Amino acid sequence: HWGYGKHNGPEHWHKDFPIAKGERQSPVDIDTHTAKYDPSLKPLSVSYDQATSLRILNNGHAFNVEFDDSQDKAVLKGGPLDGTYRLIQFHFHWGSLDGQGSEHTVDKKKYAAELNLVHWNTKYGDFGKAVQQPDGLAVLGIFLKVGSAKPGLQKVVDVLDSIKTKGKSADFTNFDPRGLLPESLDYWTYPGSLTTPPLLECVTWIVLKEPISVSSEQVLKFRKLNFNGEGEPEELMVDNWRPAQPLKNRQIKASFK
Ligand SMILES: [Zn+2]
Repeated sequence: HWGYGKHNGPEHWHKDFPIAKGERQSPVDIDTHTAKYDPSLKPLSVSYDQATSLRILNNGHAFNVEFDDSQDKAVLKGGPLDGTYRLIQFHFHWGSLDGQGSEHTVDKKKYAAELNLVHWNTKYGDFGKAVQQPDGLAVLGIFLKVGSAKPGLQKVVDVLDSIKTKGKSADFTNFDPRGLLPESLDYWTYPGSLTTPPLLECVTWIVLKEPISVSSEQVLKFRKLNFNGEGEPEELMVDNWRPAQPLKNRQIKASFK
């Protein structure tokens, strides 16, 4: 089974998932100087006031906070998107040290972590069908840098002890994802893919320009999770990020100049 270790890491994925070498793989490095400001890009529309979180789960490679997506409760639209996208879950990628952890990079600069809010296009009926379409998913990428604590992230940090190992989950209701958004919604957008197998090229990436700050103590808590299941040898869950992939035939657009 794939992972992030020396023998089953990103460089090995192509053997079981040939699309790892495809034309629109993520993440990528965002070169702020060659990104084209596109005046036709609309402002993002994030509607999370009716969001219903259900639970948090350690899936062996990250932890996902899942939401009820049976109705248009938490949606994303506008920006470079056509149609409505429902939020299904959010997760993070982090490093063993503060100088690494993000998947996307800005001018080769790596951040301590990266938050991804995953949404699927309602036109397709369910998440499973959406991943098979070129415009099936819309993922919001938000960078985390170490500085002052992020109040809204604390409820997530405090629950991590109960989902230490792979397979564990915990009820996680009434969490408001609006507390994780930076103040500005300026962004870069490009056509890409899922960053973990099956690596399907069904994602319209929306990476926010402005990072959020989290405390050293907060990021430290992420590093206490385990890739392993209970009772097995302990492998700390750190560096669960895939390196930048070649841009190829793609243009990165910016909503700001
Ligand atoms: Zn991710």
